[PDB]
Amino acid sequence: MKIAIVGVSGAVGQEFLRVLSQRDFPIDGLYLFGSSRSAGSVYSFKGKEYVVRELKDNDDFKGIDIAFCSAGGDTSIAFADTITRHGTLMIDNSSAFRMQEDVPLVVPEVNGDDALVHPRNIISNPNCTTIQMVVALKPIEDLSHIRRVHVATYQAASGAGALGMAELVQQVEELARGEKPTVDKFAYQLMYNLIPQIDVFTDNDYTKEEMKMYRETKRIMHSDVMVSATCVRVPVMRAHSEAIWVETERPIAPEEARAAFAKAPGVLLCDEPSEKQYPMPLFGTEQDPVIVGRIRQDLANPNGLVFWCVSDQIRKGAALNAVQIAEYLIAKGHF
Amino acid sequence: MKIAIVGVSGAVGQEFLRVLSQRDFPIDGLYLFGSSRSAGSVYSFKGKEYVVRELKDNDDFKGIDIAFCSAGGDTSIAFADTITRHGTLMIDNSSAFRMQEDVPLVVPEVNGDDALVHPRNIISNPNCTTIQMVVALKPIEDLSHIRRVHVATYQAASGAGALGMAELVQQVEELARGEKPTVDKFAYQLMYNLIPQIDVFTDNDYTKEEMKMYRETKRIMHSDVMVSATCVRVPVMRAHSEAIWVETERPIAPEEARAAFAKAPGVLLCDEPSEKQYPMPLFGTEQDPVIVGRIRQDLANPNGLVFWCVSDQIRKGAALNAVQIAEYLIAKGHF
Ligand SMILES: Nc1ncnc2c1ncn2[C@@H]1O[C@H](COP(=O)(O)O)[C@@H](O)[C@H]1OP(=O)(O)O
Ligand SMILES: Nc1ncnc2c1ncn2[C@@H]1O[C@H](COP(=O)(O)O)[C@@H](O)[C@H]1OP(=O)(O)O
Repeated sequence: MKIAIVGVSGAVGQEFLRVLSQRDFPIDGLYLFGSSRSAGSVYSFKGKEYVVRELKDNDDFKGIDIAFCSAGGDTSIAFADTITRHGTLMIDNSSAFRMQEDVPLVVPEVNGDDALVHPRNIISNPNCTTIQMVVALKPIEDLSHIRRVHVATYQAASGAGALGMAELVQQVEELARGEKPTVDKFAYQLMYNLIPQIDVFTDNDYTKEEMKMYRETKRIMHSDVMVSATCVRVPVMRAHSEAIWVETERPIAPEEARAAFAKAPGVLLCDEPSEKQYPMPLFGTEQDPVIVGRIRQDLANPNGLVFWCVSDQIRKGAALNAVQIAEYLIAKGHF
Repeated sequence: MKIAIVGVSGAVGQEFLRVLSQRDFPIDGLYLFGSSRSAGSVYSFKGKEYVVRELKDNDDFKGIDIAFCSAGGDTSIAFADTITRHGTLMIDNSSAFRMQEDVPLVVPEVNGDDALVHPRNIISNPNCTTIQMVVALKPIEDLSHIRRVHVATYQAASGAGALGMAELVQQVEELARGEKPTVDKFAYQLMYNLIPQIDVFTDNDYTKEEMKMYRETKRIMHSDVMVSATCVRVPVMRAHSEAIWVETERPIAPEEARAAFAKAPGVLLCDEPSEKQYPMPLFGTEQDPVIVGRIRQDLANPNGLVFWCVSDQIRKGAALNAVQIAEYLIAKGHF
């Protein structure tokens, strides 16, 4: 396979290089692309060094089998025709195509078969917090149809890219040094704070991030489920956490949910109250699973189940999910 | 009015001194009590110095009108008869008496009249996170009965006392200097993390903090309301935040809720999405109101309302509520 990474400079682009090597993805040639800013930069991959080329509207994607894109929705909209011009499959981490009926929105553990039909030769990687949630919801859905979800998120600085991570760490330095915290990538100081706004507001006063959890979940799960989210930025480095209440059509006891989670692909059950075993972002960082715990009956609804889950936003919330889409297609002989 | 503070050395006892001064509570005599550890300690109040006495099983409370107590559950059990022996009204910030049906459990904005009837001469100050929630719930309850609540909390380090706040701050420094973080007053590192456990677990796998939000809310609101909480410790100094979903018997639209919050005692409405105005713990610190915003319709339930609120745990969550109970009684002629 000949593989492209479009947008290699940033956090997700760098994770693509790590994941593709950790998972021994079958590569016979690698092509790195960026803006004029990263053109000419050098990266090493599996012993060879590669030079980034500026993404231009040309024929650079002739002969490339898959392009993993982590360059922003503006780039993906502007250059989709270029990337797919010679039959390359574009697996896009951006939000650009997530609502297009002719472009599949795929989490392999949930709806991997949707990946097999791509009229535009584009497949969309879903929103990070949505991937996390539906990996956990799928084994529950298979026990009883999920009608409603309430979710409060606790989203890491990494959701705002590397610059968001850098702002947080510097604020830590300025606070231990009695200095002035610097505020720019976030709307307010993040250290010692919580910002209940992620992305811009929409006309129903939910944010775009909250509406993604509503709209993307329906597509992925092929479901009429209704998700109402409150998305909050928190002073955590790069794993996202979610407090989830699910309402199903019949009651699911914690023991049944536990059994389902323990067998569910992509899930790690971590739920031992008496040993203080529960998912935490500090320990879910740089791990593959969606980590699930604090499972209990919903005191407010006999048909409700409550739990808590954590996932690494750069891995399963982005690069890992995209690589798993490609792996799923390979296993189906798509190439 | 002769006033006692029982447990003056700690964060809550110090806040009693601050609030009582700030609000010009009418005081003719001040009597400070602690363990043998703080006996002999000197505190300044309104330009005079007071010397702490060890709390003993004696007649020290003869002549004292109200005793504000924050000395631990066991201390309140051990010494309630001493404190009330001569008719003193004991307003207790501990958990000890919160479930005793002959001890009122009071948030003045909600059920202030319950404070008028105290056959054991004890009134219990509720749990911090519960006070915050019911101040916001009451204006909604008055429009339509609340059947169910889902609440995710984002609880500050000060919930574990001054030493909890101390650990968070020191960790900030250690992480700044690249040292191993001191982990002691929390179960895991709190900086850059979230700990989805507040207080010990109970038999149904909710923690005692989550079960306080379940049980105390029923008592305060005289209601069959069922509250299901996930309580999470976060690296914030001393204000608590809550993401709340409320289900009522009829639909309450966001603008109806906003109008109710705008006139609700103890509430500050802070909700302008187009101006990025919403409650945040960094800005709710050392303030009196329960700050409410992010009000919107529940996409998962036509009879649901969603919002976000913030309050200072030492002020409205503890000492301010207790002083306000005393103020309520005084306004009703109780003394
Ligand atoms: N016009 C463009 N063409 C290709 N890649 C782009 C373009 N604009 C931005 N990118 C890339 O998108 C990524 C965005 O980073 P993040 O998503 O972490 O915020 C970077 O790798 C950036 O590369 P570059 O360094 O060349 O600007
Ligand atoms: N046996 C006791 N009698 C009176 N006050 C007590 C007793 N044990 C603890 N306290 C007080 O409980 C308060 C609250 O504890 P904290 O806020 O530190 O969690 C402290 O002021 C402490 O006072 P002391 O300093 O004398 O020990």
